[PDB]
Amino acid sequence: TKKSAAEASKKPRQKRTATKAYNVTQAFGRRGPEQTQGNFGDQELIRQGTDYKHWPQIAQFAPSASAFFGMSRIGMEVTPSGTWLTYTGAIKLDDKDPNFKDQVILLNKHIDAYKTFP
Amino acid sequence: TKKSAAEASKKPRQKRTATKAYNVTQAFGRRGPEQTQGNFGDQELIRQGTDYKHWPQIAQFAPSASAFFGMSRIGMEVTPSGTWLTYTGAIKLDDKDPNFKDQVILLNKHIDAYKTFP
Repeated sequence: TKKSAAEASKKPRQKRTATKAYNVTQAFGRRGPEQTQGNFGDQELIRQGTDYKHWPQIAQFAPSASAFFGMSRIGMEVTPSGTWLTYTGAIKLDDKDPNFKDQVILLNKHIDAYKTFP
Repeated sequence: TKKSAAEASKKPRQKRTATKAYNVTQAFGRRGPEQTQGNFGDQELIRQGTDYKHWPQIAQFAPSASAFFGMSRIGMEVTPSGTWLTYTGAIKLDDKDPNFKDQVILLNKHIDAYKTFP
């Protein structure tokens, strides 16, 4: 029953789950500055994906499918590469959560982390 | 065991699941043009949420938590309303899926649908 990395890659990109065996770079591409690239994750999170120590503390901010379509600004664009469903939005952190300060520190660690990789 | 609408509202906004009993407007606010508002869903999808006939065909495009953090451009902004985790990205439709044409029609039905509500 244990899935191979190849089996994990069969999922459409938006449904993939990164792990140590099939990591963020492998599932989602290198981190970088371009619009088409993801910018989130330090070297530890990139190499570990959902096996990362603080994954549950990151995932608490990810939207359910209902919320993704409920909260976001959704669009459609046709380009040479194909037809794309575009999305933007924002998620409010709970500054009454006693973990607020740690959540900010955690998110900041990963945002644009690639800029200081050795 | 059946959850009340009040119980559904206890979830953080990004984790809510809209249904007929706790619908898109109730969970996620009115549709509209502002940056802070969602723009997706016709009257049927708004009133039904995940009970909508074509929900599975919409949800196939929503990201897993790993993909949401892997694919998107993530940021943090502090405003008067609080601290926000910002996100943008795009999801490619599979133009080899025999359902492609129907997926485009479906998404277009819901994008900015509020503009033609009676």
